[PDB]
Amino acid sequence: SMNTSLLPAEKDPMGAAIADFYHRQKADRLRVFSSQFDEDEIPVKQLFRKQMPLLERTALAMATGTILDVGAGSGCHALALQESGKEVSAIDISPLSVEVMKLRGVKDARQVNLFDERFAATFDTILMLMNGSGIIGRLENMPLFFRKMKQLLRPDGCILMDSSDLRYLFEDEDGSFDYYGEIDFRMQYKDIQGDPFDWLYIDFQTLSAYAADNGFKAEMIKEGKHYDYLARLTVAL
Ligand SMILES: Nc1ncnc2c1ncn2[C@@H]1O[C@H](CSCC[C@H](N)C(=O)O)[C@@H](O)[C@H]1O
Repeated sequence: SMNTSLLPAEKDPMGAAIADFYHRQKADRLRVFSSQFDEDEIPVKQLFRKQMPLLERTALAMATGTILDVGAGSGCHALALQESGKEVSAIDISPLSVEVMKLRGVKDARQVNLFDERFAATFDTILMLMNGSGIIGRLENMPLFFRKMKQLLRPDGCILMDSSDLRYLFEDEDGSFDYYGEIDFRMQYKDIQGDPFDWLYIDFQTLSAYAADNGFKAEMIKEGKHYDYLARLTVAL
């Protein structure tokens, strides 16, 4: 099912990049394609940042109690939290990313899809960082997302999520303008081809509206300098 799907290692380009760098301290380029944007790269060394950006640093410092690191990748956030003495569980659908996390010393790294009906555990803080909205994919998945959050959150728990308003990319020189933040991507590493995926960017007002429609409250915590922000989502009282 869509909700339980994991990446096969043979179609796991980001995991393969991470594993090359972990095992060999060297890597080819992780290439990113899109129907909306020209071909680019995701720098691989930066996936191992200790050096994190403002919004991510802000979120880690605020994270308390039992923490879920969603889409944890190389384990950078999970390792930072462990070093603070914090309790963290990390999840990712990438098998090679989970391999690396374990070998780097993440104590509780699991290969599981956030949306899996069988994934059941509760948390005081749920971290969705590095365009944390991405995993949601499309606005039509907002109800599913908030249903899952209700299952995973302890009383007085919160979700800390960063995203970006991409409107500026879709305007002409004079500012004249599916939701524009519904992007698709596909990645390639060496001869490893990943399947295309939906990756949601969401502006704060849109996020607040969908939160309110699903029994959540959104709070702006911090703005960055490139149309980016950190929000806190909680179950509405
Ligand atoms: N449904 C899902 N459940 C869990 N992890 C998912 C997911 N969909 C995507 N992912 C993972 O989310 C990650 C997004 S990339 C961001 C990685 C990491 N948080 C960092 O800041 O560097 C990838 O590792 C990807 O495999």
